Amino acid sequence: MKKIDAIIKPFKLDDVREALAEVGITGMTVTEVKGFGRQKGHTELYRGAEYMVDFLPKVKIEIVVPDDIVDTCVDTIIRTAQTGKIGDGKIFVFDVARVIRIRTGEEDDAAI
Amino acid sequence: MKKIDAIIKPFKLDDVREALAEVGITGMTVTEVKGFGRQKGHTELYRGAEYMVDFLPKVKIEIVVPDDIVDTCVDTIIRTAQTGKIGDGKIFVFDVARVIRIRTGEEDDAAI
Amino acid sequence: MKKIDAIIKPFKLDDVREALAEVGITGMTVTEVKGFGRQKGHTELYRGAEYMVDFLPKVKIEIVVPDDIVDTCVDTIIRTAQTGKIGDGKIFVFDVARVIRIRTGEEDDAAI
Repeated sequence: MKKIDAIIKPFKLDDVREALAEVGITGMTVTEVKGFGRQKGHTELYRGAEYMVDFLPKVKIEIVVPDDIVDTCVDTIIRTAQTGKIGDGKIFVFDVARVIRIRTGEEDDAAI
Repeated sequence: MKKIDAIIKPFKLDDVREALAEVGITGMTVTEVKGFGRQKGHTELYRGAEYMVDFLPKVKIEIVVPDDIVDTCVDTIIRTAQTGKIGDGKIFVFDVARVIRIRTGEEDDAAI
Repeated sequence: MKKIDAIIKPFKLDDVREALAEVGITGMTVTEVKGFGRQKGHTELYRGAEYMVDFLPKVKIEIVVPDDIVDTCVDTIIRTAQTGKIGDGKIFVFDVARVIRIRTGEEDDAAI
């Protein structure tokens, strides 16, 4: 299994959530984060500001999934979250060593 | 060392926080997230809704710990956070490559 | 590439954000978390409390970066976020398997 961390623009969330619902995905956790850098009209991180803020609110999605379906998920996320403009974000895939369902105390083969 | 990411039901947090306090754990960070899918009365993710929301607020706990004690922590979390009902969540263990204490600039053996 | 997760004291954020801006870093996501344990005047996690809270609000920064520059980032973070007091936090570096830019559907060599 692999973990996917996609930090997308907050308004794509539904289109993405729905698209993954179609590809057989169940279970998703969304974190609201502060995005820094890579924004329209700007070409500077930090910037100082004083009265202005330097962040663009973002949405981080997290999902662990089998290796086989990894490419469907990334291919689908890129499809539903991409605008072709600055600020689209990235997808990072990490390797999970173990995954246990709390309700049963039962583990999943982290190698599938 | 290994990292444990448990997304539990928000009301189990204390029972878990306390139980890990007993097993020698120090240091924990809690993130409040939006949980999607696997909920009572529902059998659909996304769902559309319109006026209804589709998420159940969750609590994500994060802790890095030695390999030896990994199983005590998961065994303890399952014990304190499990309700035997739908929505209990999962525990994911990841491998940490490096861990540095900011205060000293001192590193820990990430292989213990 | 490697992922850096630094949970610092919330007031160091700017000094850190700026320092990384100088070292060539672009892109950062900040999550506001609840920090548990390791606090001045306290020597107990959980504590029970009743009317008191047991957490200290923290700031989690996340950045994926090339392997070569990993040590500049950790060395810089320790420099800008360290107070030499209790509660400074840690930096954890994880290995990223894949990183895709959503806007182009283009991947980066996760091995650099």
